[PDB]
Amino acid sequence: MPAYACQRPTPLTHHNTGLSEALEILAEAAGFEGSEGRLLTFCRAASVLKALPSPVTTLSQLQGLPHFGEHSSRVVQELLEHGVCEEVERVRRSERYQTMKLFTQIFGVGVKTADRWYREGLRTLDDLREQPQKLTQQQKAGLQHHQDLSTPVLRSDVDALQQVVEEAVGQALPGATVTLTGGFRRGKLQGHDVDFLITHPKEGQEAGLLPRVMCRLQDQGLILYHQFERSFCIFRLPQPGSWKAVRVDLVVAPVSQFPFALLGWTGSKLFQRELRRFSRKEKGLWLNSHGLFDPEQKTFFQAASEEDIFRHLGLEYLPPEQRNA
DNA sequence: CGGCATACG
DNA sequence: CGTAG
DNA sequence: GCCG
Ligand SMILES: Nc1nc2c(ncn2[C@H]2C[C@H](O)[C@@H](COP(=O)(O)OP(=O)(O)OP(=O)(O)O)O2)c(=O)[nH]1
Ligand SMILES: [Mn+2]
Ligand SMILES: [Mn+2]
Ligand SMILES: [Mn+2]
Ligand SMILES: [Mn+2]
Ligand SMILES: [Mn+2]
Ligand SMILES: [Mn+2]
Ligand SMILES: [Mn+2]
Ligand code: NA
Repeated sequence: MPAYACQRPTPLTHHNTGLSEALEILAEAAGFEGSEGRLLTFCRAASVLKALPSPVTTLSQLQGLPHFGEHSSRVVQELLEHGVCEEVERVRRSERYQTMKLFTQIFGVGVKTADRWYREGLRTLDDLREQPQKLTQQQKAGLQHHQDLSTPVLRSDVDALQQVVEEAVGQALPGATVTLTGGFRRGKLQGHDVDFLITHPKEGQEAGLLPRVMCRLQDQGLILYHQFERSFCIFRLPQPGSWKAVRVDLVVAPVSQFPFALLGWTGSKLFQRELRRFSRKEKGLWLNSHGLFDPEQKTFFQAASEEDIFRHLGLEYLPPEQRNA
């Protein structure tokens, strides 16, 4: 088992779901306390289990697996022996964890804001609604739409949103294309938003595109909230005899950068952090969603495909459905 | 021990 | 500060 | 919390 998640296939469904979910609770709790190092180890340990070919049934099977030390091994041991890990259950039921999860789920609220509200004594969404003056416009939108934004986005929703984004993109710039990214590109059947990447085959023609797309979507009455090359939107999506709010992210890249943007925006988040970590620490190359830079020669790699990028980095190619780290 | 992704709004 | 994978 |  290789140490970086970008070195191994990780499918969306696997054979250690319960174990991975438990470790991810501890990772999330570490993030709420600002312990990014511990968050990463617990996330990486969970991801290792997702990549295994069969269920872990005995502690012996963890020996030699990367990212499994005393703490993560004890969590697995308790789940194997008793079906529950006391530390995990204590986190789950804790007021701090439950409130930080609720608050950070709000669009416009991060860990730092959630923590400050927690320390002020705030605990519920109605607590926040009862002091609306200390909210940003983004937070007000996130709070107004929070219930709809809690409802899973389904594949049927994705198909409908793609067609309306394409219509607006087509009037904004004939020939521009729309690619589904994020978790749906990795094969998820549900999600909490929809991610799209927009480009044009003629380098430079994409300049100024996103404002034109947004204006057109807004004139069609489809935009409940928006704030350039990245737009974090709330879209009005039709439903039987009504509609629901859906988070949509729209991103534009020039065609020269499209493979890097497609790779970055297809995720998973952990996969991309691991891929960038591998690039820098193992290969001496700096990777982002615009390109791949050699800081010794002072040059950018050209890529025409995701396959090119994996080759540049000396990694076997993984299709999106195997990037579910 | 230091490091832990790397951006844009 | 928020957001993104 | 774990790795190198
Ligand atoms: N309002 C609300 N937001 C939720 C709820 N559950 C999760 N979220 C939000 C918090 C996270 O920012 C986000 C996670 O969404 P997904 O699991 O679809 O993944 P995400 O789109 O971040 O990445 P992905 O595109 O799959 O790589 O959803 C919920 O019950 N209510
Ligand atoms: Mn410990
Ligand atoms: Mn025991
Ligand atoms: Mn997404
Ligand atoms: Mn998104
Ligand atoms: Mn850019
Ligand atoms: Mn996300
Ligand atoms: Mn520590
Ligand atoms: Na949030």
